[PDB]
Amino acid sequence: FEIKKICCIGAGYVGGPTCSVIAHMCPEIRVTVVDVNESRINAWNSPTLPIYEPGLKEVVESCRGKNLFFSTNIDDAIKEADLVFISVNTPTKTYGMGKGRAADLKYIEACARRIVQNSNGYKIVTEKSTVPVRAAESIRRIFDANTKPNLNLQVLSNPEFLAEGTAIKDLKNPDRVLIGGDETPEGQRAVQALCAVYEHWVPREKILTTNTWSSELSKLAANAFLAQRISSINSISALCEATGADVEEVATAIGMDQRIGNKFLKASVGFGGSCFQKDVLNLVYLCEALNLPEVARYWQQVIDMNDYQRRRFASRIIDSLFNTVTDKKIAILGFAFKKDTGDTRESSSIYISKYLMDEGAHLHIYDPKVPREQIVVDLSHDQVSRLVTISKDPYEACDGAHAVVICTEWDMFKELDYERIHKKMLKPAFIFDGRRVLDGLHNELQTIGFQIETIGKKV
Amino acid sequence: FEIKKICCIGAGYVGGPTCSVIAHMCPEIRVTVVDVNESRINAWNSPTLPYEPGLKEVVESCRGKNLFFSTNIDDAIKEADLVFISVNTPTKTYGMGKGRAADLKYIEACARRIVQNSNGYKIVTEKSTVPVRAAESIRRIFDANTKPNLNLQVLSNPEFLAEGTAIKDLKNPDRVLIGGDETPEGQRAVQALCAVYEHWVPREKILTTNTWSSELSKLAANAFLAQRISSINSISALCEATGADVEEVATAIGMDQRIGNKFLKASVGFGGSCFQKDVLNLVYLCEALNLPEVARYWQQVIDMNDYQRRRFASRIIDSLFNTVTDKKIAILGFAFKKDTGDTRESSSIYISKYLMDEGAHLHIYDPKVPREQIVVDLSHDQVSRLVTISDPYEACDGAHAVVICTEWDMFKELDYERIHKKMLKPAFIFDGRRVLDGLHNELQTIGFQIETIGKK
Amino acid sequence: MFEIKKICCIGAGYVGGPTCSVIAHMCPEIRVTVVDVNESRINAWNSPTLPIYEPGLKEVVESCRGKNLFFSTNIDDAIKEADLVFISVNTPTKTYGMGKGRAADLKYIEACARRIVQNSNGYKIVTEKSTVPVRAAESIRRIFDANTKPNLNLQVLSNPEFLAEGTAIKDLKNPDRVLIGGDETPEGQRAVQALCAVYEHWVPREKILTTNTWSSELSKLAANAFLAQRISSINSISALCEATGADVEEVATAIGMDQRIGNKFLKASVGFGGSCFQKDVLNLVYLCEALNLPEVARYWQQVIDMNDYQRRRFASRIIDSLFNTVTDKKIAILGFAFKKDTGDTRESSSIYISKYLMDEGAHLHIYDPKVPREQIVVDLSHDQVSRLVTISKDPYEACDGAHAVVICTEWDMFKELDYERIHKKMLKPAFIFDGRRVLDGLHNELQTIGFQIETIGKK
Ligand SMILES: NC(=O)C1=CN([C@@H]2O[C@H](COP(=O)(O)OP(=O)(O)OC[C@H]3O[C@@H](n4cnc5c(N)ncnc54)[C@H](O)[C@@H]3O)[C@@H](O)[C@H]2O)C=CC1
Ligand SMILES: NC(=O)C1=CN([C@@H]2O[C@H](COP(=O)(O)OP(=O)(O)OC[C@H]3O[C@@H](n4cnc5c(N)ncnc54)[C@H](O)[C@@H]3O)[C@@H](O)[C@H]2O)C=CC1
Ligand SMILES: NC(=O)C1=CN([C@@H]2O[C@H](COP(=O)(O)OP(=O)(O)OC[C@H]3O[C@@H](n4cnc5c(N)ncnc54)[C@H](O)[C@@H]3O)[C@@H](O)[C@H]2O)C=CC1
Ligand SMILES: O=c1ccn([C@@H]2O[C@H](COP(=O)(O)OP(=O)(O)O[C@H]3O[C@H](CO)[C@@H](O)[C@H](O)[C@H]3O)[C@@H](O)[C@H]2O)c(=O)[nH]1
Ligand SMILES: O=c1ccn([C@@H]2O[C@H](COP(=O)(O)OP(=O)(O)O[C@H]3O[C@H](CO)[C@@H](O)[C@H](O)[C@H]3O)[C@@H](O)[C@H]2O)c(=O)[nH]1
Ligand SMILES: O=c1ccn([C@@H]2O[C@H](COP(=O)(O)OP(=O)(O)O[C@H]3O[C@H](CO)[C@@H](O)[C@H](O)[C@H]3O)[C@@H](O)[C@H]2O)c(=O)[nH]1
Repeated sequence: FEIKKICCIGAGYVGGPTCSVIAHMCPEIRVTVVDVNESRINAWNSPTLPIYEPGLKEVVESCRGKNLFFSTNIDDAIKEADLVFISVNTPTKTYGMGKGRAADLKYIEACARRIVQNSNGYKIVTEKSTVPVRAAESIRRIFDANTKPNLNLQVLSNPEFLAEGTAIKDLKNPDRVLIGGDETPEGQRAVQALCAVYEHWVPREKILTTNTWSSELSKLAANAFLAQRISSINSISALCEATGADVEEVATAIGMDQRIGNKFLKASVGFGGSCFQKDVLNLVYLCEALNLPEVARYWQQVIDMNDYQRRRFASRIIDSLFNTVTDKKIAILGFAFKKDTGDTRESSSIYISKYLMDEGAHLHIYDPKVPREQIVVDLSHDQVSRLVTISKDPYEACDGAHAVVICTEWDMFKELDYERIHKKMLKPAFIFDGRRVLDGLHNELQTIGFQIETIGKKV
Repeated sequence: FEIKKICCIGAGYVGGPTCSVIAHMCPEIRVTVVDVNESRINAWNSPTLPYEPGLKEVVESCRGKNLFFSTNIDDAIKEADLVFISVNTPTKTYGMGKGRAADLKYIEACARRIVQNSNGYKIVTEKSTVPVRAAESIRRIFDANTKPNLNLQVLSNPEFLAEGTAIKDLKNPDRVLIGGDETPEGQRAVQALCAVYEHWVPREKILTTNTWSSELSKLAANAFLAQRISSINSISALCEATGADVEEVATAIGMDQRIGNKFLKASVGFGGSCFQKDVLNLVYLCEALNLPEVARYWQQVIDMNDYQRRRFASRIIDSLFNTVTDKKIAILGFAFKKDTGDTRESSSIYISKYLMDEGAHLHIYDPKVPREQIVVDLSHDQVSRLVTISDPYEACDGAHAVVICTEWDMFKELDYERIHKKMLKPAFIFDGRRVLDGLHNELQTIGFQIETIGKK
Repeated sequence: MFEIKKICCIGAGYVGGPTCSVIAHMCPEIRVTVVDVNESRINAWNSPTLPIYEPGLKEVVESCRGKNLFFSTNIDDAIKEADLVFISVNTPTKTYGMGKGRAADLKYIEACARRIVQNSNGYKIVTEKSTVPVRAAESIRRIFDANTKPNLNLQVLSNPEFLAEGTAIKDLKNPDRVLIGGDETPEGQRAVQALCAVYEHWVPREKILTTNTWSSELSKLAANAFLAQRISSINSISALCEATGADVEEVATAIGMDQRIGNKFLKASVGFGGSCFQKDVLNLVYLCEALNLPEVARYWQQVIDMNDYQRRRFASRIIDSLFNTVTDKKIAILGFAFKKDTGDTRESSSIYISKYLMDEGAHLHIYDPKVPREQIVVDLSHDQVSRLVTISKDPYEACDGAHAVVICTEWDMFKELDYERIHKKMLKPAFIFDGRRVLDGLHNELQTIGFQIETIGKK
């Protein structure tokens, strides 16, 4: 048995790129990506994709209309498929039991029930969404309770490890592929059918197979470790400001230890993105349920450090602006949660902006990729109409500003003409570098007259 | 300025090896290692050194030519261009900061002795692990005791070697770290120390920083390393509650090249002279700098390590029917890591103290640890009523449980068939090191009950 | 159709002695051998002076001993000949190690199980009468299974005890119920039925309850927690009565006439004592933590905390009433046993009140009609005792030259003392602190005599 038609439920940052890459690497597999969101599906069927990922357009364009399809017809795409990926979102619950902590599984469950509603025959159902440990067992129980003659649904776990902004490079050359399934003959056979898909472009030695729960736990563990490295160096950065040390020199010296490695040691105003906080919290919430309070409070520190790193930076801005930013114009340079994406989910720029808005600052926000309307949405819930301007270029944001706040490490911000900017800022003029992108320009900036501050450098 | 005469105060683990390697690599540089203890200096000149692989060869290669070991501290200081400070910096066992803060009295003593014995220009390098900003204290002592023409430059040059691999780590280090003042005088001194290391270390691997970055990098490095162990150990507790295997999880985690695959081996808890001592110093320092969030962040590295030992001990007590009073328990393994006989902060000590408090009879075996050092570490007797020091088979004669606390290879190749028949039943085995992976089926078969970190 | 004809009891204490004595009295055709490692205790059992005081015990022992009742230090031989083996050893709270001050010490239980298996052949029934933590029985099962011998068949039963000290013989001869726990295996029921038939000589079958091992162990812990809680509840009301001018005895009557509440165990006191109530609530508390029920743990913890408050409160009232100082003041303590009709002092409130007053430097003269002097000394020792503690031969010697009379145990004789005689020889002003309400109805006479009388639950 061999997978020949693939259906993917969820046309988001995971569903689209992963399916686009599968189609591009397996010309003989038909890959259909489906979603309830019609405007998102329409945009996938357009010259202007709904997300910005470098090289995604070229991949999509190569296979769309041939063996890659984007549709709102969820039902037909399930009936046709040999393999169904579940790739819907799993946000933190904002309500009820576990509000602010537990994963929200309602989209997952709606998938599982639409799958068993539309399925006949043999299908492999593969949970790619990041879910709590034992969640695949939930899907298995829904299927077993709703069996039909000749219906044989197998459940696999297949966690996704791409990072946004490098999704295509990550999907074409993954560090590893992880697949969990039962230890039964049917489970192993289903695992092997999914292996065969990835083996069109990924070496077998890079494909890890385990059971379902080990698989789900590895995904959470991996994200928490990555988040921990950032929070660890961000904590070091606070120690650096207090002692005269420099966090970049410390990160360099530590990273040269091969047992530690040199990746993910770039101090910042705080990690953003849709999954780091929600996945650590999911891990914390699970610990509570399993009577592991010590494990819960150990990983909670990764989130508390990150919140402290953000609130620290907002206070510096206010405290350096003579402890009042009411009615002062402040340029926010960079709103995406990192560079090379238009995605703002949990971006540190949202939290810095809201802290400054609470003080009555007039924000002018520039980002080269994030859409105008998404910034308004993120800073909503008006305060926005009175205090927030979206700028079309960095110079208009800095025009008449008291302070320039770099929140996203876009390459272009290093190259700006800061003499032009200084000339038209109010005096004294501040730059708060939340990303360490202006290292090496500090002396030049100082001569120009800016008071420049950055994470992990004593003032 | 060219460093041609080197003196090093402290002929300990850090002191001699580093200086022996320097002399071996730098043939025309005079290297004199001096120390308070004469008995130790005589052992450094004797056939038996006070052991690291390859060290005996490097010592005898150049001792007497450009490498000397004298008890004559003051003359070594007097004509040396470079003075290494490599003295022990124990934790304070008293006073403010008790048990956490570093005790700088041996460094202070070195600073005052250096300034008394020095004229002209000398570079003074702190190799010891010190709290950040310690170099400021050394400079203060120097500036307060100035005399004409005296010019002492203070650098930081922390060491990173691991015990057991010192010569490999020193002939081929991942990096050499040198911090000094970001002043013209400071850069003179830094370049002179670099030029030393450049005789065998590529310039690419010689990182230079300001003094405080160099001090902090040493602490922060040990803390990241220990944070990794605590992180996987915390994961190992989850693997037990969820039916995952910490070995498979760790393989999956470690294949992310941004995480790396090193220091992900779950254990009963990290020992060694420095991981706990240096995270604790880091924490103490944060408290003093009014960074409580940072402090409680790094405290979790120790709290998790403490919890991993405590919960291992509870597992033993709870599996043995909730009481180990007057039960014989074998401790196989007392050193903090395999293939050495060093016990500092070893996990066995804590596991053994947890079981002595219950009144269990511990029979301890270790192939490399002296039996006088085990006694000392379980003391301050209650030791004599509960602790007899065994070969491993007699440590397991009539025991209820075998507890493996150090990953000795010899523990894999034992005759657990024989051991099981001469143990009380039910016979238990508690593997705190995952050294019995792959043999579990047999053990269950032998009738043994086996429990390990991160499984079941 | 299997008959128990020889019975061994391991542990000749306040449970083993009485229970087997009534067994021998009510079943003349069964031989009951009581054993213990304590040689002075067993010899006391073989004397005209028994090691404990229970009303009616001397009659029952002497009417059976050397007939079918026996006491011996020969532990091994009693086991080999025995069809039924009781384990009645002590399960004190651990004073060391993990769970110090909370968890039950099982060292003596295990030693019994291992001595039994080393001395057993053929068929025997092993019954756990000691109060053990839930699932303790299972542990005995697994020591028996791991040390099997060619024709062994040790069945394991739970059979908690509900006698109260002071009324043990009445309670053993007319128990409200008998509780037996055993396996649902075929021979599980056969072994339960065997032990039933022993009790059915004198207990009606309707009063014998049969369940499984772990429900029976839990029923015993829960029973003591409910009883202790009634005492703590009325004691807390006693504090409210003092503050509001109500009488706790009147309020207890009003409460207790509700038949859903019942009128037993509503006698307010200085505080509950005895070897089992505190150690068993704590055992329940320690079990909740391990089972991840911190809410249940802190609910039952209140029973203990309220008891400790009642005692502290009582001592503080003595000290406050004596002009806030009792250093060098002679104070009479009447009643040292933990309740009346026993010589037993285990966890007696008299110990705690005495230690509170010794901490103040008071000089105490203690009288108790049954507690032997040596025992009092041990209870107060760890001298401070040589300087501060006198053990009196009669109550008037205790009261001679005293500032205060503190009644801690409800012996009937304290109502009958000659308080006029006592008052003439006390230092003035003279106080009585009635921690048992035994002097109710004497308050007016006592006042006219000139005493300042204070009691629990009255303003
Ligand atoms: N964003 C990232 O970089 C990665 C995220 N993940 C995980 O992958 C999952 C998906 O994440 P994203 O793509 O970022 O989310 P997203 O919100 O961008 O996209 C999920 C899509 O699912 C659709 N959807 C939800 N319920 C549906 C239903 N019942 N039927 C059909 N469509 C439905 C939504 O309309 C949405 O377009 C999450 O579990 C996330 O934690 C894992 C790796 C990478
Ligand atoms: N043990 C390790 O793996 C490493 C330790 N370090 C740091 O290096 C330092 C040295 O540690 P070790 O070499 O293990 O200790 P050690 O105790 O073996 O060596 C210290 C030596 O200095 C001598 N000494 C102490 N005070 C003296 C004084 N006032 N005058 C003259 N000699 C004096 C001692 O007698 C001894 O010979 C510590 O701060 C440690 O944290 C850094 C890297 C690795
Ligand atoms: N005392 C009471 O009012 C009640 C107590 N219980 C429970 O009954 C049990 C016994 O209580 P008590 O009789 O008051 O205690 P106890 O301390 O007066 O009697 C236990 C006896 O067992 C002996 N013993 C200890 N280890 C032994 C061993 N290995 N072999 C033989 N004998 C050994 C002790 O020396 C002692 O004489 C406890 O679990 C208690 O909680 C249950 C109901 C009533
Ligand atoms: O050294 C660093 C690295 C990252 N960040 C920040 O950390 C966040 C996370 O970035 P990154 O991990 O690169 O992007 P994500 O898109 O969130 O990818 C993460 O989250 C995905 C969703 O689960 C995982 O699949 C990926 O492996 C994991 O890298 C961003 O705000 C970054 O700016 C830093 O501040 N310093
Ligand atoms: O995956 C792992 C790796 C190590 N350990 C334990 O962690 C401890 C540390 O081992 P190791 O790092 O080899 O010991 P040290 O000799 O103390 O070396 C550390 O301490 C030195 C003193 O500061 C530093 O120079 C080194 O870089 C640092 O590795 C030992 O008890 C190990 O058993 C684990 O439990 N799991
Ligand atoms: O209304 C009351 C009843 C009792 N007490 C005190 O509470 C303690 C316990 O007394 P009691 O329950 O009569 O005696 P125990 O010997 O502790 O008997 C209890 O503990 C035994 C051991 O578990 C159980 O078998 C019994 O059922 C249970 O009553 C004593 O200090 C009493 O003076 C009061 O203060 N007020």
